[PDB]
Amino acid sequence: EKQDFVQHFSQIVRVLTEDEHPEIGDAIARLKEVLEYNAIGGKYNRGLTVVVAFRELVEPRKQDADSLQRAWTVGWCVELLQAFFLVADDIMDSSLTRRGQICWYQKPGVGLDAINDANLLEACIYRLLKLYCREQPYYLNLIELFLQSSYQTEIGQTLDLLTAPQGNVDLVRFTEKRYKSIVKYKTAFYSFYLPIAAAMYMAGIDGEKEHANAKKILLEMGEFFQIQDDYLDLFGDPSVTGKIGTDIQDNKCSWLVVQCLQRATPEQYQILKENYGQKEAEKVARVKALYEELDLPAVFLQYEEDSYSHIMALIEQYAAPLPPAVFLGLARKIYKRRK
Amino acid sequence: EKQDFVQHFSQIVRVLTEDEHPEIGDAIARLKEVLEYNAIGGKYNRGLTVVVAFRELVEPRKQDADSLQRAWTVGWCVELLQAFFLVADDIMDSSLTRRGQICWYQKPGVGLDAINDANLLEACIYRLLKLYCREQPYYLNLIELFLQSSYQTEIGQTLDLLTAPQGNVDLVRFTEKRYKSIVKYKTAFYSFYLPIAAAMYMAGIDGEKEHANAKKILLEMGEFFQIQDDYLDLFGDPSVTGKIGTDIQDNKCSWLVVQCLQRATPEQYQILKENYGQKEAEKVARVKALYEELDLPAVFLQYEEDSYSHIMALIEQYAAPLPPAVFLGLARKIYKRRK
Ligand SMILES: O=P(O)(O)C(O)(Cn1ccnc1)P(=O)(O)O
Ligand SMILES: O=P(O)(O)C(O)(Cn1ccnc1)P(=O)(O)O
Ligand SMILES: C=C(C)CCOP(=O)(O)OP(=O)(O)O
Ligand SMILES: C=C(C)CCOP(=O)(O)OP(=O)(O)O
Ligand SMILES: [Mg+2]
Ligand SMILES: [Mg+2]
Ligand SMILES: [Mg+2]
Ligand SMILES: [Mg+2]
Ligand SMILES: [Mg+2]
Ligand SMILES: [Mg+2]
Repeated sequence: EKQDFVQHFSQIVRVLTEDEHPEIGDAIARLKEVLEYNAIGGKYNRGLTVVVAFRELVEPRKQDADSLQRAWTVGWCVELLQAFFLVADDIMDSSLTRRGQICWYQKPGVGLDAINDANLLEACIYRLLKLYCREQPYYLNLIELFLQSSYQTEIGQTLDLLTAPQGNVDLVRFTEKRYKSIVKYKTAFYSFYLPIAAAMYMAGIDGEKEHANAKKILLEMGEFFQIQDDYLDLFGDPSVTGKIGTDIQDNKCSWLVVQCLQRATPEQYQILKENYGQKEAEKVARVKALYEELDLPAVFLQYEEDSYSHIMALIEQYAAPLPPAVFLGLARKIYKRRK
Repeated sequence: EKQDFVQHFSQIVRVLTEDEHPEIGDAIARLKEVLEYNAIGGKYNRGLTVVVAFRELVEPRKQDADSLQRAWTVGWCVELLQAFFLVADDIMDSSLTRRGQICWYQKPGVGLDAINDANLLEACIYRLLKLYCREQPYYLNLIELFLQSSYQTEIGQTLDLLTAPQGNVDLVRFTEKRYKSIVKYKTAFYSFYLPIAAAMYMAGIDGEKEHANAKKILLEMGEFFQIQDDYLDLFGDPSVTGKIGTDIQDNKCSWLVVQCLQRATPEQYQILKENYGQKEAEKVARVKALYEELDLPAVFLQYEEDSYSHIMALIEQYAAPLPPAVFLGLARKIYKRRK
């Protein structure tokens, strides 16, 4: 599956490049370079979800070459939405590596020009949708869906950054209630809801109950995925995950610190206060010792088992009339992941 | 005109704020703050152009309250597109002030979080269009128009930044041919074409000849406007323009350097080579002395007279069947501007 999906990328590149106006040639070469560094190297769960789900929702005799091509292309549109966000995210989080190579903005010669690079990747979504789905009854649905997903994710990031000021203590806002909102908005909508929802619209499924039902399962699945992400920031292998963690030094409202705070003694509270949110490596080292000392890896492994069971109960409840396989495929893909 | 337009801004703010989900309250407060700092303080030529042109194209008996409200709102959508771009632009150009206050990203407490702030402003466009024009026959036209304008402007910025590497000499690419492309894409489409084109679509004017004709006049008018902008970077009053210039130190392909290069002796060429594109204040001072020594202020004042006459000749040719007043209003607004 992955190999077929991933191999469509050069057609994606070729169409967006074929826009040679030989005056903008140099900016089009620059965009090619940006697509290849930034869109390649991840898992492709989002883009493959668009494709798998489409096949599962459309009768095979209606899966002609042109409509499967549209499915691949909308999958790559979710991959570009992702790239757009990660490139910007890496800048704002002072990150070092992404997908096992240095973050694009750290490339000598690139710098904060990557800000325009990220906006350019976002624009490619709508060019792709124009070029392949313009004459489709779902065209506007997809456009409004991508735009709403972008907005939601920018709201969430806004709350991610607010709650994590450089230079200021902020343990008072690290609550479960707060964590849930941030992750709903910054991750769950675009990573889980958007890809399945894209495929539904392409299969002709636009009912509000049907979309709201898919949303019940998929938002929960997004919360879970971000929680895993927060655990891997501190406790994952950067050669495996492809990325160096920064949450503690960026003062972030990570699942870990939330859980630390509800378990911590007043003296433990103080350790976190003196040590969290700062670049000093020995202060980070202390926070991690507090985490390991409170058995948060075990706390997480139990949360991961329970959350998973609740997700499977939501599928039993809300999957119909869609095949459970649609959601089971994704769930089983992200469960117990170390990457 | 301006006062009525500018006074609609709190309804704009109130609708985008009314999205209180009291969980995202803090990100919505943050967005309000971002609208006020970044959308206010300029000339409003773009947003007022949407409004003036709409009134001039729609029979008065059809200018009801709801449709004028839609016109104001689409005008503010062009103002937000502008804000989005300037905030990002100021970061990538290492600028200090904007509209007579420090650039948003230089505000203590803000920093590169302004990258998400800019994306959030862009998203507001599409929320506004959804909220006010969803049930209008021009809705998709406006959406595709805003998205295409964004893409064009990102292509141009891409070429602006490429041609202006930090650390590297690049006088060999500072050609008229190159300058024209960069400014077509980075300025002319969104600042001139987009606002009039928005108003046409809202008046029911979607013919391709009619849009292409408006484009002939308006792109030329955009080139002219960027040329003025480049002159004011070096030769304008920062208390008037509201912004400190950075072109020479950012190594930019400004109208001035292009014109310098076609007039320069080989020894003058060398002065520019040793001095252009660097932060050192005495090197910038030398470049400006080379400019004044070649009479480029006078070269510009003559270009400004000639270009203007050619623009007025294009209006005579291509304005019909639209009123010439539509384009004359804009032209006369930007001509001989010191701000
Ligand atoms: O931890 P984050 O929220 O920043 C992250 O997961 C990215 N992201 C961005 C939006 N939602 C998630 P990453 O760890 O890749 O840096
Ligand atoms: O000179 P620039 O192109 O950067 C500028 O005009 C902004 N801009 C951005 C896109 N087109 C123009 P500003 O002088 O405001 O910094
Ligand atoms: C939302 C989060 C946690 C950001 C990373 O998403 P992935 O972990 O799916 O990253 P890639 O496969 O796209 O590299
Ligand atoms: C395209 C350019 C030259 C950037 C600034 O546009 P304006 O000079 O119209 O700035 P504001 O009135 O929006 O402040
Ligand atoms: Mg982040
Ligand atoms: Mg991050
Ligand atoms: Mg993370
Ligand atoms: Mg610039
Ligand atoms: Mg600039
Ligand atoms: Mg300028």
